[PDB]
Amino acid sequence: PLFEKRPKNFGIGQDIQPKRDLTRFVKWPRYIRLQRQRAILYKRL
RNA sequence: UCGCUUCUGGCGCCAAGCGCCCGGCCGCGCGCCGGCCGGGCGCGACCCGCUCCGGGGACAGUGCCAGGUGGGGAGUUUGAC
Ligand SMILES: [Mg+2]
Ligand SMILES: [Mg+2]
Repeated sequence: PLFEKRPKNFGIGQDIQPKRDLTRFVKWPRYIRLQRQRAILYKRL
């Protein structure tokens, strides 16, 4: 009777975006960057 | 094309709405059910993946030598009768 949906729109310019996983874009520290690049060189070279 | 917002000196969030399931405390007892109370993949809010996004790039640039220029600067000299 009173219970209603009232949804959101995660467009552009419209309502604020939610919290999703941002693991790929973190500013990782030094000891982590270094080893990952170290492994990649064993595939490039 | 794209996560869809252009007539106006407005508002916009914190866990949203719900949507499917698991659980506890009281009446049912067939308990993973009815009153108070919670978790959950996260459904909504698609998956997978090896460099944060772009721009350059085996040249710039750094080290050591070789040659030219170089009163900006340094040292000095600028006869005797
Ligand atoms: Mg001089
Ligand atoms: Mg002198």
